Amino acid sequence: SGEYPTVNEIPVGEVRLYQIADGVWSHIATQSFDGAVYPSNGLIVRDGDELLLIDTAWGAKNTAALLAEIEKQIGLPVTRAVSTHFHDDRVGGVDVLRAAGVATYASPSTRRLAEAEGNEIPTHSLEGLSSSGDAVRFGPVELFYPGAAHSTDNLVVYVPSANVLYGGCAVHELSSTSAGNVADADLAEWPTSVERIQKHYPEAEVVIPGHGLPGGLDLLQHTANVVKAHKN
Ligand SMILES: C[C@@H](c1cccc2c(-c3ccc(CS(C)(=O)=O)c(F)c3)c(C(=O)O)[nH]c12)N1C[C@H](CCCN)OC1=O
Ligand SMILES: [Zn+2]
Ligand SMILES: [Zn+2]
Repeated sequence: SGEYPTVNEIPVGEVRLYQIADGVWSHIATQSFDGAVYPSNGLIVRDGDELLLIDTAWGAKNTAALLAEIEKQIGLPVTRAVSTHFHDDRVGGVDVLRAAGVATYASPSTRRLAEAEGNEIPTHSLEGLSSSGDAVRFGPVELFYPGAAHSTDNLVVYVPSANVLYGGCAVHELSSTSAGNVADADLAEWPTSVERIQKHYPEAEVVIPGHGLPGGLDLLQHTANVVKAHKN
């Protein structure tokens, strides 16, 4: 009923949307992984009379439920999707999207890592993002490659009309006590990558992590802090 929906509040298989700003929503779903349940976020950005999707809802059935929830709550077609790194919480559901008419995109680095890992593979490659600090426009957002952090391929997304910074899994929520799933992370480079984000998007008003609650710019410094302590 209005607060940001939380892990214990969403059954696995249901999706909820949360209005972030005019024409910007997050999507929230839950999934089981190695015997524990986790929430995860994505983004929806209005693109005239179409929608741009950032990240799947972590699985095929969750992503089908996402499309149904978008049609119920918004009623505009999802035409393009971008996955911000290669893990299942970002690409799991790409096959569902591709069968629902959605053109799926990711960097070549993400596509290679997804293919090598056995994860679902976005169709189209996003060039122009291979060097840290690179930025490209994609509909109503800017895509930014900050450098290696949670993964070597992680992208962040900025919505300039609303000053919304979607950090994806390179950014953690304020309540976090460690750096999440660090399997593919570069803990040494992560603070430098976060510093690049801070320098590039100083006017961000909302910061959305890959998992958990949105907040303000403090999420970036908090992320650096929990990562530095995890490495140590
Ligand atoms: C699918 C993904 C994956 C699965 C399960 C959990 C997560 C978490 C995660 C964990 C804890 C917290 C709370 S907290 C900040 O307080 O610790 C959190 F917010 C997020 C993340 C993430 O941190 O983004 N991602 C996960 N996977 C799988 C892949 C490894 C595959 C190797 N066989 O790597 C990866 O990330
Ligand atoms: Zn990940
Ligand atoms: Zn993640």
